[PDB]
Amino acid sequence: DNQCTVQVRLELGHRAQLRKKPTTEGFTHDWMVFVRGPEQCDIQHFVEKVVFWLHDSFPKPRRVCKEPPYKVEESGYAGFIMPIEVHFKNKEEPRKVCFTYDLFLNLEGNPPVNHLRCEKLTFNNPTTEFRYKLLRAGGVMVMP
Ligand SMILES: C[C@H]1CCCN1Cc1nc2ccc(NC(=O)c3ccc4c(cnn4C4CC4)c3)cc2[nH]1
Repeated sequence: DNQCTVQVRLELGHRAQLRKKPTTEGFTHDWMVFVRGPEQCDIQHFVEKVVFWLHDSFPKPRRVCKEPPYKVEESGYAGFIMPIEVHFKNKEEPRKVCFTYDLFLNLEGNPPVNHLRCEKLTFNNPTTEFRYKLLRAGGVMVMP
């Protein structure tokens, strides 16, 4: 009778391409990973920050974006599994969500990578304050 759910959508994705020639350091690939909303949505209303956990080999592997764009642009030798934490402007649980992102590169001779992973987040009975943020972001209220 006082229940609701608010669904919001996140898009995680990455692009990778084999450099025409490797960098001095022998980096073979450029890549970019991101978190975004669908078009006409503003996820910054409910996202405090996004944390991208790069392979321990990278300088400052804990890459924090506190405002859009939520992305990391890098060059590298190899794909890896990237924890991505999306922190919410929520005073209560859940305070964040963690994704395990498959940052895979294109093997020599394959076209560039351009992947998207769509994530629907369902908040059950958010606080008044957090519900407001989710809706401002373009979130959809479902009643029972
Ligand atoms: C454009 C600039 C901005 C700041 C730094 N950046 C250049 C840059 N510095 C870098 C420093 C390190 C790396 N490391 C990798 O690309 C990498 C290394 C080892 C990996 C994997 C996957 N698995 N494994 C282990 C062996 C099994 C990936 C890439 C770097 N790119």
